[PDB]
Amino acid sequence: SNTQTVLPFTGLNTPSGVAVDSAGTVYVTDHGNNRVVKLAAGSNTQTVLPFTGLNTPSGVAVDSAGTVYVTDHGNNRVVKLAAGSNTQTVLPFTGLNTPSGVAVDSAGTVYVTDHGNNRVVKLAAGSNTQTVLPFTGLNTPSGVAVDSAGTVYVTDHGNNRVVKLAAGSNTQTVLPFTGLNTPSGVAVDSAGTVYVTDHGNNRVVKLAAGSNTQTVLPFTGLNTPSGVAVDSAGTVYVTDHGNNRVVKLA
Amino acid sequence: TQTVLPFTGLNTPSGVAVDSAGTVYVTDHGNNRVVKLAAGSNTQTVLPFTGLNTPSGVAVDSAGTVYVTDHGNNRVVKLAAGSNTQTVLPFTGLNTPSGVAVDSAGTVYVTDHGNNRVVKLAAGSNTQTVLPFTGLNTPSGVAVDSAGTVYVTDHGNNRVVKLAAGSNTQTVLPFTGLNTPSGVAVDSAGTVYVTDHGNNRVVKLAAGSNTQTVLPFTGLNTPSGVAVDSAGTVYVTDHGNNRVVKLAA
Ligand SMILES: [Cu+2]
Ligand SMILES: [Cu+2]
Ligand SMILES: [Cu+2]
Ligand SMILES: [Cu+2]
Ligand SMILES: [Cu+2]
Ligand SMILES: [Cu+2]
Ligand SMILES: [K+]
Ligand SMILES: [K+]
Ligand SMILES: [K+]
Ligand SMILES: [K+]
Ligand SMILES: [K+]
Ligand SMILES: [K+]
Repeated sequence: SNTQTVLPFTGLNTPSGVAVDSAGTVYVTDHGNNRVVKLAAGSNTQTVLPFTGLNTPSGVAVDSAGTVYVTDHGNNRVVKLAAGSNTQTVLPFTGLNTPSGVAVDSAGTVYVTDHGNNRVVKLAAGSNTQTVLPFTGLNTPSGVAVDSAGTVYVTDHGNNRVVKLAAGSNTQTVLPFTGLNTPSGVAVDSAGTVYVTDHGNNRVVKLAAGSNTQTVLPFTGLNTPSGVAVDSAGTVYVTDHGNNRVVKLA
Repeated sequence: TQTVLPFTGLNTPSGVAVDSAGTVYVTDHGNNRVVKLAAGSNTQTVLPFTGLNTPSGVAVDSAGTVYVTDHGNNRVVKLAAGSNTQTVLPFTGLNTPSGVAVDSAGTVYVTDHGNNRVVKLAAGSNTQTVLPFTGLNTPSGVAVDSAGTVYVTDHGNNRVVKLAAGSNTQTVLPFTGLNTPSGVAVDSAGTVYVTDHGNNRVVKLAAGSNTQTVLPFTGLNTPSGVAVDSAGTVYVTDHGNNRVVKLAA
């Protein structure tokens, strides 16, 4: 499909991240409004999630159990909200400096890009101490994604590249993306396709698994894309920072 | 023709400033430090600032005193030129501040970006005052001219807003085609310079004029800050290229 639609979100001020669950519900972090809103599939009235004390929400992720994870830029913390609960929980991350992205794998492990510390940290389910991923040369990590094989994908803002790291591997590889200008967000589907928002180019590129030729998705009117998500049906959701809107493309 | 300044080891720089002596100050944001370069020099010096957390803004007054926006620590640090005396300005309730500026009277203006407001502190004062701006949306840059008029980049509204001294009625500068602007600077002749960050260009608007001009910059990649000296020379931080570019004007 080459025709995008604008999700009926209202009152958006600088959308920063986007996530989608199994039921099609789209979660969006509202940077300028210090809130996280969600919109059910087909619905037109968004609801505000019962988060408390948010300061510049930068990234969002949702697991299979409906738990919503949010990186709090202004508070240097990561909070989570279980399904049906109205009491958030601050994950026991430490030493965070401007958390920019969040991802959760099949085992419940939470991955967080540490913008100010040039590192990616992860926290196993129920663990109290974090571990640092063996990435090297990261310049301002901005986004993170993890596929079904445990491979972690990270957008290198300051290096205009996307690096990946297989599970249990200490050798990182640079994805064959071309012409990248300030990558901001990253997402990967169950088929291995990597989707990356190009902040400096106002475009969204994708790269199939094992491919060396990227493809620019036919999004229109993009102004500073900040986040990207992909659902079960392959629809790509993109937060339009400059336009205060969220678009989707089938 | 433009000139690249011999700065070394820059990592995602944000702010830029220049004093009367032509010394250029830049905020090395990715290195949590502020370095300066004297006019005609190629050896930079690191300012004695300490504990900076993701700093963004930088300004310099007549006496050479340097002000930096400690963005990650929600404060503004002052460094006197005479002694090594450092002082955290008594600002209150700051939330992710971005811009900083200072006028001839020593009043420091800081863009409280997270609160969509601009607050000022008089020289030697402990009580801050919120400027009567209305409808600011994620503002980034702030500047002040000789007459005390405060200029702010309404980054979320893609516009530049000014407010005269004593004025409580703001006016929108007739800029066109702005896309997520970041920095603002003001010269002696009342010319406002704005970094069109989303367009990789630097635009300017003379006093009273309603149409703008684009500065002949080349190879700009996501610019952040802008500064102007006495001779009209424009300095811009090529943030995406980790460099500071000078254009004689
Ligand atoms: Cu950058
Ligand atoms: Cu940074
Ligand atoms: Cu910040
Ligand atoms: Cu903001
Ligand atoms: Cu913006
Ligand atoms: Cu940008
Ligand atoms: K954003
Ligand atoms: K953000
Ligand atoms: K961020
Ligand atoms: K970021
Ligand atoms: K980014
Ligand atoms: K962005």
